[PDB]
Amino acid sequence: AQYEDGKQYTTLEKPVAGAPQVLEFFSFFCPHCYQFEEVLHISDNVKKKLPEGVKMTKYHVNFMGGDLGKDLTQAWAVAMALGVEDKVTVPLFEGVQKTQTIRSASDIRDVFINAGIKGEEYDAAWNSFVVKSLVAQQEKAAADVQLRGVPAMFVNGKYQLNPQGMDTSNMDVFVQQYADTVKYLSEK
Repeated sequence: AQYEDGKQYTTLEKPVAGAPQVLEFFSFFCPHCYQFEEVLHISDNVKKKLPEGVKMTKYHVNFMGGDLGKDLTQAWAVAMALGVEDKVTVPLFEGVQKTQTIRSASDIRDVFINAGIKGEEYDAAWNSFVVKSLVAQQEKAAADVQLRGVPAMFVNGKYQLNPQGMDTSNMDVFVQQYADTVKYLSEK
């Protein structure tokens, strides 16, 4: 077959019911995640090829970067609640991995302030029980699929993208293959 279990994707022997249609996991500490976002724009190219009536979800994980990793998961919850994901994703990636100017929760906060979210607004969100449940959701979704590595994408709670089995000579061909795989799995 052109798409084979175990080649462009793997199948969860323990399928997750009620799961989001397209579910991505990342960490701001994760080097391939940095590429996926800034160089490859995976999420965006997947969205462009998906049918529609299909929603895309992206969650942060705790297992990298210890205490700061958990802060970043809460901050991503703040980003989701306020709907400012597209304004903070790149400066969070560069603050953690490029400039190394993110070393504390106050530094994460600065990224939001500089992106124009108001102090008042960020701190209220940060402390809100809407953000608490949102952090819980990120953890539960990761827990549901035994997640030990990122970047990771899961379709319909039963298939997991496997980028290691796609060509990487050409960044653009890699992305189309990844996106076309998501679409194929979507239609499956």
